[PDB]
Amino acid sequence: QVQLVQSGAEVKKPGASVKVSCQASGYRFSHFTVHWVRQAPGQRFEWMGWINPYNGNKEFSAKFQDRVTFTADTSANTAYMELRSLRSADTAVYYCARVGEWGWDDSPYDNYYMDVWGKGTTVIVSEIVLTQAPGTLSLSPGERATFSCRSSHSIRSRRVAWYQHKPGQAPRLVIHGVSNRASGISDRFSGSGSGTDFTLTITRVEPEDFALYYCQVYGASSYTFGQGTKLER
Repeated sequence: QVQLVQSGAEVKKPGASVKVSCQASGYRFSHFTVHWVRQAPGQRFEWMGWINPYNGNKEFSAKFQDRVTFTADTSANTAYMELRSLRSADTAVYYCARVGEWGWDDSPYDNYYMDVWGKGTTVIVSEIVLTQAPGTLSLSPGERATFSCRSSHSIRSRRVAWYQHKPGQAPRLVIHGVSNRASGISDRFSGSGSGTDFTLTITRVEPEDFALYYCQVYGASSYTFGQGTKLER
């Protein structure tokens, strides 16, 4: 099945640059745009940009356009990301993520959620807002869990997605398009909402469910994540 395998962690001095590779297997590499996303210690996930290997289109976050270069090598099934002039605030885990498969009713960009993540590569160097609640949420297997996400703008387009993260492993997509449960995701999970307030719900909690949960608004040129809700046992 679909898999994105990244290069190894690195230690870098200030001034250096770092090149992270991302090799795809289990599908046709050039038929899916790849996002690049990072997370600095105790910060929100932060989108850097995407590349579409089919036609060479690139989209860049303004925070990173000066310092980053995306490339692709379709013979090698590999996507690359290079960041120059590293500084302290560049310590982070860097992820690649493939967009979703096109939906039979989709509008332009309805599939640009992060559908499959690589495990991430750690690099150590020597305007919509989403707010989630509660910050933490303690429960025993069996109970109902309810996650909230409030947007500052109305998300008329219904491009809200929810991700599950157990640090070390790759984030998994749980819900995209507000209410669509992603493949292989249990019946226990469902999302909902509109305009400004969205919710992820788990009817009965299994032990495999304890992790962090992030909501996201996605689109063509902007992606923002909530700060995350911790589901501890």
